[PDB]
Amino acid sequence: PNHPLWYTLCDRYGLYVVDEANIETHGMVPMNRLTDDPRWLPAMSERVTRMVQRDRNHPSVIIWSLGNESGHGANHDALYRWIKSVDPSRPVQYEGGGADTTATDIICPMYARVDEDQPFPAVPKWSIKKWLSLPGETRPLILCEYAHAMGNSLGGFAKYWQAFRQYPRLQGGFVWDWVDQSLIKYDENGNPWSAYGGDFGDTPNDRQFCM
Amino acid sequence: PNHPLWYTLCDRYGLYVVDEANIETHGMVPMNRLTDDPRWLPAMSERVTRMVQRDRNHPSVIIWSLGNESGHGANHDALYRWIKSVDPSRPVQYEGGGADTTATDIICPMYARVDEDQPFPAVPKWSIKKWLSLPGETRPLILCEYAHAMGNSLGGFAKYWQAFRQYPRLQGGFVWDWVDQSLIKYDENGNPWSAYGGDFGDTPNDRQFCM
Ligand code: NA
Ligand code: NA
Ligand code: NA
Ligand code: NA
Repeated sequence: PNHPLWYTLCDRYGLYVVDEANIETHGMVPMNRLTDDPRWLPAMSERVTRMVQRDRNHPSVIIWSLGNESGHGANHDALYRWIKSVDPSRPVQYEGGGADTTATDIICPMYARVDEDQPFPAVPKWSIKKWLSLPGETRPLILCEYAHAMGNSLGGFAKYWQAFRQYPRLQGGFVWDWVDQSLIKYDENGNPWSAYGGDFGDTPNDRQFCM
Repeated sequence: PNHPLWYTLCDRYGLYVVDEANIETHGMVPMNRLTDDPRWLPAMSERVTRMVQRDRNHPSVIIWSLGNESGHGANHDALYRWIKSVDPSRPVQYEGGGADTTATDIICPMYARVDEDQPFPAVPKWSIKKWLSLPGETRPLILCEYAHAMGNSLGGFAKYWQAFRQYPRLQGGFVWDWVDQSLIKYDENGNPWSAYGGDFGDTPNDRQFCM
């Protein structure tokens, strides 16, 4: 959840918002170790419920998200249902555990390609065009992350947009991402420079992957 | 319906068969003028019912077809239901009137392209990958005719097969067609040559479009 003013500005300027619970457990092995554990249900529930109680009157919020990269666990299913129960006015999405689980109203993969399948075990990233028409699948598809804009990038961006316009159920996506997470440091002359991972003696670190 | 020996041979050698009613009214304007007319229902029903009564014990016959190029009329809907009622063992298909009407269990277009839409009014030929995922659509797609093999042709055949293999619900199709409809004529010396439309004094005629 963002600083409270963000939503007011999105209401007044006009931007659709996905409001997202502060739950990410990416570093667990496997990813759902905590989110499938009922002992962590209370902590997770507060991060979802208190978000909804705070932000439910903002028109700019159109979709609730259960968080990010925390696999898929039974706690997600419980909290998916909690939101559906308390606020039927908004769809609920969540990408973890393969992007099309029972905890999401929207097929919302990250970096699924336009034409190319990536058949990873358990959590494949199907071509988005193919994903829509998998046996029994009916949901809309909106990428929670796509077109990774790291440095000299966005090659193939036009390919996504051509597909979005051709396929009714391909309803777009959210580019990753808006702004480089660089921080300002100062050299011996006092001149500013843009710093990334490692530049603060932080270790281990993932270098420029924050930009 | 074919010569009776054909089904026996397909049973024994092993070929899946679509058994098709002798109903085509292509030249009508519009194409469904007779097939939407209750006065033509009796003549139409016999072409369907007597086919079913004849061929229903052949294992090779796996799909019934209501005919070809006769638009979509209420008579198709009635006859579709008649088959479903008398023989639940086989799907019923029919391409007329847009290839995805209420008279077909299978989306069965002719000459729908792999990637390229052909948005004709009333009867569009969607990209086959797109067609599958149109809002609410769930059926399998098998082209009743594709890859028109007229003369020096079958360009882009590999594109179909790549798509058939990638998409579960794209289940193939039937090439148009097997054999040139050329006829033998003899020159002054009695030497045989291959004849087509118009070569018999027949007029009007459509020339080589039979090959
Ligand atoms: Na779209
Ligand atoms: Na990053
Ligand atoms: Na297939
Ligand atoms: Na022809």
